[PDB]
Amino acid sequence: SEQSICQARAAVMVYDDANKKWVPAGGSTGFSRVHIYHHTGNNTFRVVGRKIQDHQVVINCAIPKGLKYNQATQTFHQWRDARQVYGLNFGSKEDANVFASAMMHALEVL
Ligand SMILES: CC(=O)N[C@@H](Cc1ccccc1Cl)C(=O)N1CC[C@@H]2C=C[C@H]3CC[C@@H](C(=O)N4CC[C@@H]5C=C[C@H]6CC[C@@H](C(=O)O)N6C(=O)[C@H]54)N3C(=O)[C@H]21
Repeated sequence: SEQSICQARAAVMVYDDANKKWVPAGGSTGFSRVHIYHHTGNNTFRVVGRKIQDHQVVINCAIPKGLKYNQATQTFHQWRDARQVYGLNFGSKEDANVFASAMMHALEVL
């Protein structure tokens, strides 16, 4: 019942609080295809990203109502979760814009 509403090419990262540095999500360096999925049954949204080369899922995160999405630069956006900060380092400004527009839309309708 999940349907993709966008896809963007980005390096998915998480902030390692213990070592005070960004690290590749899933320990897997390289680019992912990152979607927002809309579950129409319960009007929920999630971020799901899979490595482009090997298809491993490296991020699967809820988008709750009120999520604060920080566009730090034209190609790096980030948001908080209880466990860690997530980051998307986009391949292009246009990838970043298409993803942010889909995120904005999800946040407006939640
Ligand atoms: C008030 C508050 O806690 N605010 C949070 C942000 C926030 C605000 C509102 C809602 C949600 C969130 Cl999430 C916060 O300040 N956080 C999130 C944790 C992040 C960590 C470190 C420092 C290092 C300085 C900055 C940083 O990360 N920045 C600069 C752009 C820069 C661009 C790309 C990424 C790519 C990986 C790394 C690099 O290239 O080496 N890198 C970067 O180096 C990237 N920052 C942050 O950004 C920090």
